[PDB]
Amino acid sequence: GKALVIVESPAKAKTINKYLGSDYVVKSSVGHIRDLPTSGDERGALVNRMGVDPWHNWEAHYEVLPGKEKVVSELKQLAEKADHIYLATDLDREGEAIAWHLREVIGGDDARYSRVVFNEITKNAIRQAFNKPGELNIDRVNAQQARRFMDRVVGYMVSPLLWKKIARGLSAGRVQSVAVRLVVEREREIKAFVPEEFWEVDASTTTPSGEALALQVTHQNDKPFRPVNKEQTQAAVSLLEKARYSVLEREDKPTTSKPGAPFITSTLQQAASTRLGFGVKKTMMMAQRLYEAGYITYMRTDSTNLSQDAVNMVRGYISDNFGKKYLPESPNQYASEAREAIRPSDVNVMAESLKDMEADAQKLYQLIWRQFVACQMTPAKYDSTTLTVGAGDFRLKARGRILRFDGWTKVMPAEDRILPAVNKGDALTLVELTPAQHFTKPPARFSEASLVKELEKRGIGRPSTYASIISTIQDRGYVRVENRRFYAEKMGEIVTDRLEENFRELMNYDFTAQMENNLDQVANHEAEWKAVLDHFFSDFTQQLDKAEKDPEEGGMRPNQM
DNA sequence: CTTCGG
Ligand SMILES: Cc1cn([C@H]2C[C@H](O)[C@@H](COP(=O)(O)O)O2)c(=O)[nH]c1=O
Repeated sequence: GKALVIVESPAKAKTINKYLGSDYVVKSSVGHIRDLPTSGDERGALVNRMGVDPWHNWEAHYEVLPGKEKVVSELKQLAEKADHIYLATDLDREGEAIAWHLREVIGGDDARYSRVVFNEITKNAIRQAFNKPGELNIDRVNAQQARRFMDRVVGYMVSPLLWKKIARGLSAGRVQSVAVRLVVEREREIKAFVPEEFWEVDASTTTPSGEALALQVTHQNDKPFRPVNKEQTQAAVSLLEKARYSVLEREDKPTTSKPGAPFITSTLQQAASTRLGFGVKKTMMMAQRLYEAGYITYMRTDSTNLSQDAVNMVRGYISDNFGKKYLPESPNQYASEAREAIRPSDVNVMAESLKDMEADAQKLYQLIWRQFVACQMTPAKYDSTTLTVGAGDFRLKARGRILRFDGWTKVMPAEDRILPAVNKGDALTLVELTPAQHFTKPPARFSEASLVKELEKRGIGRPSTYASIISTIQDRGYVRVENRRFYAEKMGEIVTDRLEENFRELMNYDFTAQMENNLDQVANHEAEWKAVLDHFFSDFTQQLDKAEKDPEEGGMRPNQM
């Protein structure tokens, strides 16, 4: 009697079947099978639409997804002819919930099911995973459901208020709204910024040997040099033109540069954006394909941990392919659960050898591979130099450095300012002085890169949710991406102001981050899901009830006049 | 009309 192994996608089914013997039949569910209604007397109508009942202790009406009836039948029919069912969904909470939905729709004794967990699809990982199969974790499922229901309530109860008060078709979302707020705030900072004039002066000189030495003026009378207009710069240039220049100090020190940690979801998104020009969506879609194909570890992670076997494999690669000088004494540890960073499943698999992956996916694999190999290599070593020069009442500086050992940079694609030899007390001959006018700059616009970064920093959102927050926002008319930077739209500003005014708690960054903590508490049996939802709902209805009132009574302002 | 996840 064979066993039934169920996964989310045909691609994952294919890969996992490579490592499962004849006693297993693998089948995919082709994505989610059940969720809240697709949605296509007033309270009753609302509950019907939501698919959840906040007033009746969160009773839910899960419905099989449009067009999934046939796979459910295929699955039930296959479930019959099996002696055990292994739920092999992805390792995160959403994956736990999908496994749960499968178990619920298929039915049977819970003892007929096992939940297997792995962070990559390789022979050895599948072996370990099936050698020690666990049970469905209901706390993690409930944490998912809690998130799901909260999101649903906000969306379906706040949005209709927006239709009445501002405009039809608008949306609000527990997360989407807070993300928009960040962009709107940045927009207003930029619009309010008043740039200030400041000047710099550089000096080109020659050493006693005749070599060029470029210096920057740093101090005048022992105070930082920063003239604010042309008059002041010219007065300074006048003095600098006549001064005698000499080297006050030469400071030589060895410096190093360290490789970064291996990627996690947020840093991968950032590096793929800045280095490859890939949008967050593209990146996550390709990462998922690489993972389901068995080439990298799971792509939703916030851990920088590396298994002992993974570290062994990469140190072996470094020793064989770069040499002893590139291998640290002991492995580099980057951590702080059984989770791991985003890394190649097999270090001897090169991006060029990837089967059935487009060029851009190979480029992402390369990005991941290089980061993983580099993170276990030695630091690059430099000989840095700082020269301090005196000229009458002025102080000037020049900094340089020469690479002495490439270390981890050897694995990066194949250039430092070098300073001439001079000794303390040497006279320098002035050749030219170049003043330059500059102005202060407003805060930088959010890039798709910096935004993810900001959400992480504030504890808002998670690896499973940093994804495609940046699509509707744009569809929706709230913010738009232009020339690789975000711009708030007026409707974004209009909605944000209204939400901040009447849904202060919901829009508050710290409260939003706290909710992620609350959900983790549920996942870890430190809180109960319906109680957590009860508290959320009590606070939410307080805001909503008030928001619905006339503005004269403190309700949300209409979008008009 | 709408949520987050796809
Ligand atoms: C979809 C989903 C996944 N995850 C991911 C991150 C972790 O790898 C894992 C959660 O582990 P945990 O349930 O023990 O906290 O699932 C969340 O934390 N929250 C979610 O809502």
